[PDB]
Amino acid sequence: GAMGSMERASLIQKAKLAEQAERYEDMAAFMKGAVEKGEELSCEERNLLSVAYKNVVGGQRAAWRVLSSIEQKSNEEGSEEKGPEVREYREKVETELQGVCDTVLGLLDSHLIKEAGDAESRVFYLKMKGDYYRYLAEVATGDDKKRIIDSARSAYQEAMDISKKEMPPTNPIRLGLALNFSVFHYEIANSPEEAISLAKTTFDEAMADLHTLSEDSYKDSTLIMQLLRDNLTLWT
Amino acid sequence: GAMGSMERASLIQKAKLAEQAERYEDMAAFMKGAVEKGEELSCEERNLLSVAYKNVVGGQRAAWRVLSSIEQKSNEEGSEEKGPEVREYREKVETELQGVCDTVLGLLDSHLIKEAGDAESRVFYLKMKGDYYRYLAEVATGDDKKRIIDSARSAYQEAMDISKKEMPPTNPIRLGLALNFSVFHYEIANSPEEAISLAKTTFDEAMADLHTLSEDSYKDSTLIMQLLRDNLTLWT
Repeated sequence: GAMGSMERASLIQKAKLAEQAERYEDMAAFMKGAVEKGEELSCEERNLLSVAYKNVVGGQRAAWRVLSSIEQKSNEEGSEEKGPEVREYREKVETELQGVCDTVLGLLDSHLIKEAGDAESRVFYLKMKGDYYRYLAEVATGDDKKRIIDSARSAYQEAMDISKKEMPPTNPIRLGLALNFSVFHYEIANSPEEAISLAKTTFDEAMADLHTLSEDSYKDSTLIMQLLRDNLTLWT
Repeated sequence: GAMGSMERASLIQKAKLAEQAERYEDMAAFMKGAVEKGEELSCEERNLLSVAYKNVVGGQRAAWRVLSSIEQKSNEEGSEEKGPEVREYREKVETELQGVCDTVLGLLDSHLIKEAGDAESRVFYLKMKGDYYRYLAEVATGDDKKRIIDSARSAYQEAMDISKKEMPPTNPIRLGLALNFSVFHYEIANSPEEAISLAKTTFDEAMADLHTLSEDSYKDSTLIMQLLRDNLTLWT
């Protein structure tokens, strides 16, 4: 790996610089190098890893949606034949997106998840596993689409089971997991009622636990609760 | 070149798709491939080339400025020694920026400028040559900084000489050239009075020619005139 000669601490320092410079591909490469040093990641380091790849894949997803929309309009009755270029370029972006997802899933499998014993780390990584399988599902169309969907579901479900046993209902990781699993239900699994039920129950159980929190924790939790509420407003 | 097997028309089509998807690195690679087919570029194609590279280098410049600011704060009295990482990463971004500038300058030299005979194409490419030498000057610190600055100045000056002979004072290419040369004077050449004089004269001569224009051309010209006015307001 091109980061193999750089100190772990230097990779983390440069990931933070890359974030400040909005250089998310660099940020992700630095964090991949840091993971590949083989040591577990601190909470701060896990968040750097997630921010970097979420930004990279987010740009790819947005581009893929633009191109997929153009491609779909091209196959509508009365559209002129423009040749293979739209499909080819959509496929190019798709393959790059899949490659990033495979890279993240590879880091999680080798060996972040298996060494993660604390609830906060294990839930974080299993949520990430669900997210990156979800991104693969968004572009899947062939035989394996059902298996990709089931992989996302299984990762999210294991994360949910741990989070419900080991974390309070206001914990921001637990809340973000529930948010993303509800989006999985709505957008991927064709289960809008499950999505709505999960978002509602998560919101209500968090609301009931806010009284236990400091001002700063209250701010953190209510921010994510508002995202649950925003989705409920859109979906109902 | 990786684009050598793709049809010219397909490269242009994909450049337009990449623009819609905000995939500017892809856009630039497609347009580089199109240039390397060896045919002259139409007005639309020249603008695709410029948009692509301006976006790529613009992101690099913004990142370089963030990192350079952090590096300068690190060398201020009482700042802790953080090691070589800030300098290293600033240098990495700088080298990538220089590489993009060298790529654009290489396309202009081989062989866009020498085949450009019409004023609109020749001025466009010489303005680009000035711009990319200007971006190199922004990061230059060694022996060649004076020579880089003079290369930018010479390209802009040749473009100005042609534009004044061959184009009306409201022509948007002429206006954008004057805008950028005035920025060169202010930011690069330590000549704020020259910058102000150029922006003022350009604005006033365009104003006097607006009466000759259609509604659509008037909109195009006045948009750039407002940019000249914005700089004058900042500089005076």
